[PDB]
Amino acid sequence: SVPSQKTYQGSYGFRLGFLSVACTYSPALNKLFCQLAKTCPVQLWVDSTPPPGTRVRAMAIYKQSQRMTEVVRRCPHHERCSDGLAPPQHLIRVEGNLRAEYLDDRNTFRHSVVVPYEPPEVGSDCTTIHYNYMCYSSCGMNRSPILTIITLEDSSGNLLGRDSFEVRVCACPGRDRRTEEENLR
Ligand SMILES: [Zn+2]
Repeated sequence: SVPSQKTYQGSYGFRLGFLSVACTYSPALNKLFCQLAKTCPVQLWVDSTPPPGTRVRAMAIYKQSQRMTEVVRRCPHHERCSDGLAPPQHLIRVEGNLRAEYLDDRNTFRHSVVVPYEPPEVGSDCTTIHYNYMCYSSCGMNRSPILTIITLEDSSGNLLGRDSFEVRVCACPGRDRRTEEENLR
């Protein structure tokens, strides 16, 4: 199957926000450009606070239809060359959270990383999660574009909200964003 990428704000009005260049986001392209393994601040915005027990899942899928059923995973080189938490095959890691769970779906084999949902930090109207992408889009992904899908879920895994963004993991994020944006224009 293929995970849904349908945007769904849900009952809590859930949606994402985003902040050399380590990571840069293009609203026009709904695309995040980032360097390998670097900190990617992704913001969780809600109109109402979900209850304790709410979880936040991040999963990558291929954007292109001809590769949608394939599991996005690290290339062999990058799986070999770690915090001891993220499985070496997982593309997406969470940085700075002592409660990240790395999961593999029993039937689809897809990877995901989940952390407990936490209300906004002081001085902020959103909750920020720091993600790291462990393989380049060019490796493997081999130039195929991917989407990161973030889902807000209850403790049993039921959907509460969904949002998503394209991601390109690359050596020069700032330059590649300009290139793709100028091309859009
Ligand atoms: Zn790689």
